[PDB]
Amino acid sequence: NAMDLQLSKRLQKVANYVPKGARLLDVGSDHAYLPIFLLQMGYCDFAIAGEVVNGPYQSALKNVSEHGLTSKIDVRLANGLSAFEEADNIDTITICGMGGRLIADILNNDIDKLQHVKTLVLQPNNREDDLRKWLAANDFEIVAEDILTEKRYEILVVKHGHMNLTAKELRFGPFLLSNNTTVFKEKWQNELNKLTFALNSIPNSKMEERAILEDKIQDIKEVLD
Ligand SMILES: [Zn+2]
Repeated sequence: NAMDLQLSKRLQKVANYVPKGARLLDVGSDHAYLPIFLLQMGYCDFAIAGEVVNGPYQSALKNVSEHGLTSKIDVRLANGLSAFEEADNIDTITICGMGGRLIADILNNDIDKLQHVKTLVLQPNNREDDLRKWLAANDFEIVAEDILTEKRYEILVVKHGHMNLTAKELRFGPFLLSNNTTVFKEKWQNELNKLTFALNSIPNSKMEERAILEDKIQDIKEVLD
């Protein structure tokens, strides 16, 4: 079908983790692409594209309409998780293309609303460790992770569950550590390089800034060794 869309790798790898038949909220949906993909293929039952300001809201609305999916995809202008209600019967939430602190904040601000959500697929752009820390502290459990190239992007798949993570697992990812893929090694090899430039750029007097860097460097050296 000519209106079928092909997702970016990043968004495709998120879509691959959305359960069949899901009723999905995509928070700050990227032009509603991901909900359109999932609905046009019949892989989900229903979706909401949640947008925070008028431009993106209008974009998603137009796209859903053009793709002939207005009956199956709601587009809403609402702050974070306010984009859904009990009556919507959402079981899955995706949040992509934002920093890990921001994702954790959106989740924390509306934590009560997650009570009936079964699965989250989260694609942080950075500060992944801060998102992992928030998940661990709030009775969420990571059940799968992926790292992909396109930049490298991490995807975390989450369900309710009590999880304890080590500092290493928080920083590197319990599943990313275990899978230990080439992409993973390349990401951390690159961080090592940057941190090594950073540490040599800072004066010896700045003991605290240097210590922070030394701590990161050693962690990485351990993982890579
Ligand atoms: Zn607990």
